[PDB]
Amino acid sequence: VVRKAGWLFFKPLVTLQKERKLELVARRKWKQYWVTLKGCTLLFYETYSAPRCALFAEDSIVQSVPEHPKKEHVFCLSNSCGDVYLFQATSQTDLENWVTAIHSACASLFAKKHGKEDTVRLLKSQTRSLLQKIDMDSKMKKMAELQLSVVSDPKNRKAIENQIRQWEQNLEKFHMDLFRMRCYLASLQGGELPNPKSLLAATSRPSKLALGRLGVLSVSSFHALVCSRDD
Repeated sequence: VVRKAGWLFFKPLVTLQKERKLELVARRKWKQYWVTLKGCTLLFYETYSAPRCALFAEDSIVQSVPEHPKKEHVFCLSNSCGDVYLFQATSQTDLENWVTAIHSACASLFAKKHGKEDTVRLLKSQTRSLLQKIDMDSKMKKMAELQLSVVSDPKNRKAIENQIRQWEQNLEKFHMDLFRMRCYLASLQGGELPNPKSLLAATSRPSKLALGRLGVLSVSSFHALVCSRDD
């Protein structure tokens, strides 16, 4: 099934190079493409019948990029693979349709892959589930903390800190999925897209620096950084 199709400009921004090492990618240049969202895959064409290259976007996160320096109508996509790409729509409204279609397709595929029919219920579930799961590990971390900050025995001192660092990550994963869920939800119920600043607000100081050698701190990169940890 095809939901959208039109002219866009491409330029992959970040790829997960060998050994889970996100790379700023070979600084290529913007180049048009007749793109078509069929199901949950983005097929690219060079002329208005052979796909120059395809792109799967299951469980992806599309985010506008108006702060962009040079061009406008920029929008960045990040798939569940630590990858990041950039696009340019005809108009602000085109972008909004593009975003909405991409998200819609993921929200459908996701609801389907979860053997569920009503998506808005499934999505709405996730959020409430994820919030709970976040509150859970949120307390777990706060356990070891107001505990290891007691056992001054450099012996296990570090040993514990490896669980703190662990949960801190489980929490970043959780906030990410939660952010995505809300993105899908809005791209269906037509509400405004979840505030990104709110997600970045949960970036582990480590992950922050981590996403330092990858341009600047953005939701899209954070997403990449989280997928990179997935098996």
